[PDB]
Amino acid sequence: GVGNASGDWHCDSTWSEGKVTTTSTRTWVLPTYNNHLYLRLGTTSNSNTYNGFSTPWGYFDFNRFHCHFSPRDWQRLINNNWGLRPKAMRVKIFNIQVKEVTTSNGETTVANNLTSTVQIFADSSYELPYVMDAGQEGSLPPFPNDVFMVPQYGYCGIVTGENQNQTDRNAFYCLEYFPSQMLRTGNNFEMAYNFEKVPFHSMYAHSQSLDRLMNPLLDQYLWHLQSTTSGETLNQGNAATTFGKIRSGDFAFYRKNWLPGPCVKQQRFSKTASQNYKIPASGGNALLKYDTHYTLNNRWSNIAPGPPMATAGPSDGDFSNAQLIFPGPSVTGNTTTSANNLLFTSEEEIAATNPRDTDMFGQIADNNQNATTAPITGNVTAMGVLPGMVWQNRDIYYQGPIWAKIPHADGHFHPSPLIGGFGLKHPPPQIFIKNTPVPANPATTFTAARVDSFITQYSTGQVAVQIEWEIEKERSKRWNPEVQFTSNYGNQSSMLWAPDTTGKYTEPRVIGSRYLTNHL
Amino acid sequence: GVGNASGDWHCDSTWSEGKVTTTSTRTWVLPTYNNHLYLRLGTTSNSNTYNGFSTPWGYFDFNRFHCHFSPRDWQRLINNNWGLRPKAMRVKIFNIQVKEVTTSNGETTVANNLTSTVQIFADSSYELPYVMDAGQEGSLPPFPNDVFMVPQYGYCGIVTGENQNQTDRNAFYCLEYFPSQMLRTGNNFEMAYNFEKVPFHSMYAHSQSLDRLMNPLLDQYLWHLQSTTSGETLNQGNAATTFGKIRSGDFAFYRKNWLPGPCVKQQRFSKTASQNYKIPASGGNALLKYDTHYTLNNRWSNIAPGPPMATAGPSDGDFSNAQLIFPGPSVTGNTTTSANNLLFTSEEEIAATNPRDTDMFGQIADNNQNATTAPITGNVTAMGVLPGMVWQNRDIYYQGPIWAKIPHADGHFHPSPLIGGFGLKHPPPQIFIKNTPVPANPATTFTAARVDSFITQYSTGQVAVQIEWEIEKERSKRWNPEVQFTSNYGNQSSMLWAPDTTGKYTEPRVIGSRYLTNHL
Amino acid sequence: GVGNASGDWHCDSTWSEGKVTTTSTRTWVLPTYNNHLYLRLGTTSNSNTYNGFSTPWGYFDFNRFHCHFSPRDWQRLINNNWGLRPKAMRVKIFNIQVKEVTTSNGETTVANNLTSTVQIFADSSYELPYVMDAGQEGSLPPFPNDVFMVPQYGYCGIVTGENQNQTDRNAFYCLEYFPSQMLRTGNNFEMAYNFEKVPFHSMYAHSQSLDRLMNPLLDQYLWHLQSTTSGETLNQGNAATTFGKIRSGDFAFYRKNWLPGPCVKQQRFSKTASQNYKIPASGGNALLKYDTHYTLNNRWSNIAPGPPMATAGPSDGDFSNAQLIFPGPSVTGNTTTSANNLLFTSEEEIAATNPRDTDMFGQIADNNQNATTAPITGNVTAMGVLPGMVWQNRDIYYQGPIWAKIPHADGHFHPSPLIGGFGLKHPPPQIFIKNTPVPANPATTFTAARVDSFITQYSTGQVAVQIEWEIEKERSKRWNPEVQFTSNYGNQSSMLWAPDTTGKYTEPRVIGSRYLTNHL
Ligand SMILES: Nc1ncnc2c1ncn2[C@H]1C[C@H](O)[C@@H](COP(=O)(O)O)O1
Ligand SMILES: Nc1ncnc2c1ncn2[C@H]1C[C@H](O)[C@@H](COP(=O)(O)O)O1
Ligand SMILES: Nc1ncnc2c1ncn2[C@H]1C[C@H](O)[C@@H](COP(=O)(O)O)O1
Repeated sequence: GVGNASGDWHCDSTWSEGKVTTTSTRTWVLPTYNNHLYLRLGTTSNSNTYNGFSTPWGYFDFNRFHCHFSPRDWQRLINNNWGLRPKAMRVKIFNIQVKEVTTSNGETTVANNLTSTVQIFADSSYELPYVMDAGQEGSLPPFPNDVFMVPQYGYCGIVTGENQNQTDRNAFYCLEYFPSQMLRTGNNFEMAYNFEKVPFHSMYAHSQSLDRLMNPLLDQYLWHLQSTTSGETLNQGNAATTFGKIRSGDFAFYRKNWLPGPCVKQQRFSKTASQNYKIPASGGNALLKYDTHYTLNNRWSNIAPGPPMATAGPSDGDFSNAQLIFPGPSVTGNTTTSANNLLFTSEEEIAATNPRDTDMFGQIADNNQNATTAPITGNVTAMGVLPGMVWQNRDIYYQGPIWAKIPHADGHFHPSPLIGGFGLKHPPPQIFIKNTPVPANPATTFTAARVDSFITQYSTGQVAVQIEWEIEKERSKRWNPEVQFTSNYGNQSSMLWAPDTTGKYTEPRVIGSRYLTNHL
Repeated sequence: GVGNASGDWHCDSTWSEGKVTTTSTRTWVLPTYNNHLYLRLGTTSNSNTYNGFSTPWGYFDFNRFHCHFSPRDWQRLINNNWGLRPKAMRVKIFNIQVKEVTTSNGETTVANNLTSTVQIFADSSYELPYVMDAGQEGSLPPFPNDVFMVPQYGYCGIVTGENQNQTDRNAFYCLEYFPSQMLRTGNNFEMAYNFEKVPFHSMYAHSQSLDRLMNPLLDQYLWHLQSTTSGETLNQGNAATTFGKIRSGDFAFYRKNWLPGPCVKQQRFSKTASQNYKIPASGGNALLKYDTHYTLNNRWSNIAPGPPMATAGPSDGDFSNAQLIFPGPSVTGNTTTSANNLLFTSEEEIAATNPRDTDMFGQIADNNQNATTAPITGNVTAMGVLPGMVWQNRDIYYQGPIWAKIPHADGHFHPSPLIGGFGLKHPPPQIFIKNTPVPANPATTFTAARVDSFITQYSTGQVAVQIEWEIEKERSKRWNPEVQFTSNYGNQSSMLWAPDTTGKYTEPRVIGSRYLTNHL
Repeated sequence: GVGNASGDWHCDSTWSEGKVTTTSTRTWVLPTYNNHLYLRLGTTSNSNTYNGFSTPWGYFDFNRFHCHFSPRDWQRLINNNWGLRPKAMRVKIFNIQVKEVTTSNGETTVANNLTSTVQIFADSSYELPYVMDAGQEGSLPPFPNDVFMVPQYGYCGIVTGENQNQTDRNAFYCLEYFPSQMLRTGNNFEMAYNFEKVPFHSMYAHSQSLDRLMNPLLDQYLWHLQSTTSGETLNQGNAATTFGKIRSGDFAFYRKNWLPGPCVKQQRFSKTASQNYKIPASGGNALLKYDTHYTLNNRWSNIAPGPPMATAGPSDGDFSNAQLIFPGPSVTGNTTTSANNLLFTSEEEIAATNPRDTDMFGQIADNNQNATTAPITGNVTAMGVLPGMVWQNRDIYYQGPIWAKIPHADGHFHPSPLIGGFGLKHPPPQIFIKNTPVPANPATTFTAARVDSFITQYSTGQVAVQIEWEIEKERSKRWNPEVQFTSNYGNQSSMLWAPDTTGKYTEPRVIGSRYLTNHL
């Protein structure tokens, strides 16, 4: 009925010995996009050209972690458990209120239209292109008491060449072609979903460095050739070759059982403006050209933080493109001069297992040495996976995405979003929503032309998302106290992680999940 | 209730090994026609005069194919099955929203009137004159997200003579005389119907030409007279008559078992303006007079695309009145100079079985030859059906009508709408709808005169139509790959068969159903 | 509920071998009469004075035939059956919509007031004075798609003398003193009733003339005196009286078994202005005085079409007050000069059984003849019923009333409304309706005076009436084809019995029910 609420606002976290369940609700506003029509989209810009469509529909996105975890909760989670992975989810939209706007002259009036319908469907079948997954605004806001605007749905189409235009292959997906539920106030929508078994994300830092796992005290039983000649001078000395049983201490020489990492090199820049070479953002030598990129169908796509690699700590004066950058509290606009106002994610913790972003993978003999010809070593920058390699994935972040859909392709290797998160073949479905059109008074004599005059409307209501996370406690045997993340903030005039006098809420730092320790 | 939606918007196609089921929904607007009154109609113009009535009611029409098939679906259908025929249908109207308009000065305001009634009835009994069937706008729009205006219902009355006026025979049908359902928001209407067994429409092209079905290798065992005299000169030669056993190769002479087609000749025009003789559109020699027409009760009615016949291909520079013409994307107004902006349907495929539109049926001896008198052949233009004739019907088109009602008459022959489609004795019933009147404030003292002051209202809601089609797969034994319809469009700036940047949607080409092949 | 319709609009006729059932619906508007108060009424004009009251209530009246029969139906009925008589009825009012009017300056605004009540009761008990019965507007309109205004209820009180004033006897009936149902939107009202057995109305014309029913071939066996004297001259001749056996041919002399009619003479006027004597409408010799009237309690009441009698055919140049006059299509105002614009009912058919309106009943010997004194015949103008009389009742008319209530009196004779129709002791009850009052904002301090400030309101909804008629087929043995009523209208520019270009609907002719024939 019109008079009855169709759902209660509950946001909660319930913790278990084995599983924690998060639940949060938010209020949303839904405009009328593109005055009700699908629009072709395309621009051709050389290293950017793209093509696609913009839709009258909007969608709900809960892909950021902070959507379901209050800071404290995130804390609880990461200081206590080694791994976590999502198990099941369920969503419900309710208290739909459709508003109609009179828009008188000078003043715009708004009043409820009780008999109006907003339509929601979610598609399981994954027939619509998935977009919820990468790098984008629209997720519910972290702070509960913040109303948000449902994002408009638009999708990309395959672009052939450096020039944007469409081939027969390009396709059009029309949301109205799908069956969807129609609601009015007093109507509600609900759906459930079960995640697929997925590797627990590792929420620990290695307490051992891969290269040396051996017993410091003993020495291998293998021998290596130590020197072709005597002395410490490169090209002089007595001819004889000498072999020696690998002894305790010459660890760098120990034959090991594993190779540390897959790797792609990244350019490095210094946070101090002064240190960098001059590089423009446009023109023949715009930065893009010098930053590690992957050429695809004639178009440079700059590699996103790439195959997981070690990166300078957050405080460090140098930073690489490999690390993710978050706004930070103080920044006002879209652009800023000093990087002291930004937040940098860093994977120092990964260093124990795999190569550094700005440094190389290693160096290989790139030549066959000989008495008359000197040995030459080649610098290796790109290294595909090799038998016996072991690496760590990029960590997840409080404000980082949670899942991402694994491309529907013949081949994929070690799916783990590179931006961080769990790779799913069938990820939480995008739930679409749109305000049904309505018509302005219409002409008395019939005209075939499609109607174009519509009443102005917008809707609002609350959505509630609940996720059941499966986690695993630590159970370590380490004796010395671990590192844990605790605020440690100095005396503050207006406390952190809280709304302020203005009433504004902003997240102070970016937070990872690897504080606990574990050995290899 | 007011608060609950009364139906969900589902548009879908579900495909089966034997039957495909289409389902689509749309939103509609219903004005108030003729300020609530039935109006007599008639004009007397000489080759057009007509008489009838216009009604306050409106009706739903789903007679165009594209109403139920998305382009892709239509594709799927035609590249795979030989025949198709509709089996059953069901419709439902819901989410009725009645609006009332304040119409203040300068600004017109619109607000919901919750307690208002719109009335729908559909008549099975076919007591009202059927009109849904021919050549007319009003069908639901092809693209789902397009709102449409319900068509106003008006019907024609029998006109006697070249002058319009009415005889006692003329009749008046008043929609209020039928019982109909009354709805308010929260009320819905639904109905079902079952098509009658009907010949599967042929969705194939003949891979054999009727005239020669015989075995190329052998020769008949019959003899024909080949020549009355010797030489190759028409009136000279040796007297003797010669007979010869019909041999392989003289196929044109083979006695056959069947005659190719029923036929009516059509004038032909050239797409190149220059080629045609000059012909006005008005006056004593307006085109109408020269285009093949059938005289009925003193009135020329120009024959619609006539008895199925072969027609020039679409690209051809010449076109006949026999072919159907569709607007085409680019055309702006009601009229255009160059036919390059139009779309032409063509029945080249039919050529294998029956005569060409612009050419004749054949030529008959129109005389008894004799040694002193030469033989004369008559050109045959009109040919009624003869025993042993076999012909193909006009193809259906993606945007062509689907069914048409078979006239209630003593005699009909080979009912197949000539415009294309399935001929039904009892076709899907016309569903009528109208907004119930309401009254402006009315005078305090009683007056017999019928009330004439009404509140201004219009309504809107969605209708959903579902049709269950019975189809039959091909099962051919042809070895070489068939022709199939695939887009083949060149690189396009704004892809075809899709909305564009303006947001406009228009169909690129007219599409038939005969791409698959089959032998006679 | 507010959102649900409370009844469907069905108008229908279903025909049976023995009984036809009519059903029709209409939409109505109900004002607020007399600003909510009963008002005394009286004027004293000499031959008109009257006294009574006007009520805030309104009533539904379905007393005209055309309310339930579409022309065609009426046709079907009368060309096929000899008699008809109503059997049962049932009514229902629904979709009540109460409107409230804002009445701003210059512009009057109207909006729904959902919580408002309109009250309906029908009284069986016949405690309220019946008025539905005679000669009055307010019946539902014939054409279905015509909205009508509910009539205001007012009743007459007994007037003593030529002067209007009231005696103790005069009574006041207050509708609020009766229990009535209260409705709001979503509420509906319904009631049923059963007619009482009543003589089938005769829908036939006599094919025999009363005066001669005897066998033309034979001659009575009685003798009458033919002549007192010889010759053909009135006062001369031979004395002897002569008697003669009544022979075949001297039919006027045959002693018969029955007397033809009850009768009252009527003045006759000629449709041609020229023929009449000059007579004013006012003053000492206003027409009224010369037109046959019945003096009651000192007041002339002009006799309504009187005791059934024969009347000139409709086309005839002379017409009498005995015939009923209907407006006719073309007439614009309340008054007209030429009677060619009117419609006249006529009872030529009755002539076979009873006397003519303008002519006399017969002539009686008004004296005792004697040899010295001549015989004198008296002209008889008024003739009460005599043993052995047989007469026909006035016919019913398509637009004539159906029933009328038989006065509650000690004595009534051969009840048959004189205006035509069925006489019932307990006729279909008057159904009363009124919009409940509502109050304008009222003063903060209490005042005993009855409230007088009310919000302005009016209501509307549909009423549906169903009547079950019992009819009896003809079953005649007449050989020659009967007369039947068929349109026979000439070619018309705008067909008859139908709405026109203006959209106006008007009935062309008045139609009776006696087309079929039957013998005495
Ligand atoms: N996040 C995520 N989603 C899906 N699949 C993943 C993910 N991370 C690793 N993998 C895959 C990569 C290999 O297919 C497999 C190896 O199992 P392992 O047990 O890791 O040796 O696990
Ligand atoms: N579209 C359509 N509707 C109704 N009747 C049709 C149609 N097409 C052909 N026919 C009729 C014409 C003949 O009555 C009959 C011959 O059956 P046949 O099997 O074709 O030899 O089929
Ligand atoms: N219309 C109507 N209503 C009520 N009573 C009527 C009517 N017409 C005639 N009568 C009465 C008059 C006598 O009381 C009775 C004679 O029955 P009969 O069978 O006619 O000889 O029928």
